Amino acid sequence: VKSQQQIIDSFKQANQDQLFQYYDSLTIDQQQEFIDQLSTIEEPAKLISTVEQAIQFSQSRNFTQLPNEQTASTLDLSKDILQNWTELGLKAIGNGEVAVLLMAGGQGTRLGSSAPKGCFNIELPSQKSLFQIQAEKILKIEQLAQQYLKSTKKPIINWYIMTSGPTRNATESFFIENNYFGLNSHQVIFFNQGTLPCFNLQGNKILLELKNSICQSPDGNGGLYKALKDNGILDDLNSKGIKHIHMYCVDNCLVKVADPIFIGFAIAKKFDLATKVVRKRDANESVGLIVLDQDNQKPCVIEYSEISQELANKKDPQDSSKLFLRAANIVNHYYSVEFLNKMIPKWISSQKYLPFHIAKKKIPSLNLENGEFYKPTEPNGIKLEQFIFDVFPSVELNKFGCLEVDRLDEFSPLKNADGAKNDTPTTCRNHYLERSSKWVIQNGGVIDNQGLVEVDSKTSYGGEGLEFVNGKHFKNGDII
Ligand SMILES: [Mg+2]
Repeated sequence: VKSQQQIIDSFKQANQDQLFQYYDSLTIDQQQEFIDQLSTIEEPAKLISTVEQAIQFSQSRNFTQLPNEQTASTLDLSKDILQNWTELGLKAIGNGEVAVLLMAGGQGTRLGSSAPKGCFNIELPSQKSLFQIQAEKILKIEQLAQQYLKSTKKPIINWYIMTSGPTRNATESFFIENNYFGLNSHQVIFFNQGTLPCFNLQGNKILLELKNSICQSPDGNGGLYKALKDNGILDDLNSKGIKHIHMYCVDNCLVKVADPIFIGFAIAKKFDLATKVVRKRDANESVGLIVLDQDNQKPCVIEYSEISQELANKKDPQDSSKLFLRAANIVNHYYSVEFLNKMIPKWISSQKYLPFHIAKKKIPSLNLENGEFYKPTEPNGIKLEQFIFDVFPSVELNKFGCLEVDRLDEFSPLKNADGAKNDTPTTCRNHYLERSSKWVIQNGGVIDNQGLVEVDSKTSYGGEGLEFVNGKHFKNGDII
């Protein structure tokens, strides 16, 4: 711990004299709170140099399809192979070797909600929040594993939920008020994501939010790795004997939590890291793509921008009807705990694996002239973010896997408030109900009046066990 003077001197030496412009006019308590905040910034001099340089760089690659040996598709695999992977996955779950890391983010502000995003109700007939839907998915897969192994008690899948600092209390309160949706209170473990200072447009100065406080912001989903180390989560995976991790984002209302087929794929192929993708059908779709970087022969994720319209439109040589680069990233990963133990210390210590991504933003803060707070109408600074997928190139190519899945069954994200064309509570609700209805019709059920039904996870995790609906008629809104 450093004293008031040592803290002040370290920021002044790092050319941040503007942070103390009003320091002497503050009360002693205001000063002490400010020093405490500044003390939380790890190696500030190093941070500032990295940012300014990163901003300069932000103002000719060779990409191709991943090698066939590293890919697979649930749309192509035989039912027997899918069942074998499911069994490998249920076996791991049944032996307590599987845990889930959830990136829950912050408030559902963009959706028009002040509550944590996981609390959002897309208005299914059941009115269940995203958190409850995912909690029931976990309970059901624990049940399917128990049945497969014929165990006396159901196995436990620990669910580690990373919240932003501001939503930690409301998130934990929501779970407690609902008695953990039926899960054991000990298997839901909360931990907060870290933050980084916000900077001016050039990236050479940290911004003051108030006369005695700097602007800070969540450090991107790539901040997960450092949060796992610092909050003792990696320690806990080891103490609990966990071997396999399924990681995803709370906003996917269709997510197959702890999917045994995905875990089994990784076990069968002995992968250190794997990812799920869905087919990109329109060369115009705005989504990240998983590709092979031919220059370093490593797997990686590229944004729509980094590809030429030509390559984006290029068709596959072995099937002109499909796009050449069609592996759309749905932020759904597998990691082996052995790989995490080995790589986390490396990843969090260098820009090589987790480079800062820069975002120009309108940041409410002190006006650089008068020193009074204000809400800008044009970008006046930048926010930093690390991306979860930037660690992909560090994996050995033959230890990386990419599983293509069916979008209609596995991915429908909640991103925009109702009114937009895509990714709204309405599209999520309709995709969820259409998936449920499809499952029912596939099993011989019939839905009257052009309606839709909802399938409860306690009845079916992903379409199995619905043989009993054969010949039965359902009404719009029925829950099965
Ligand atoms: Mg393949």
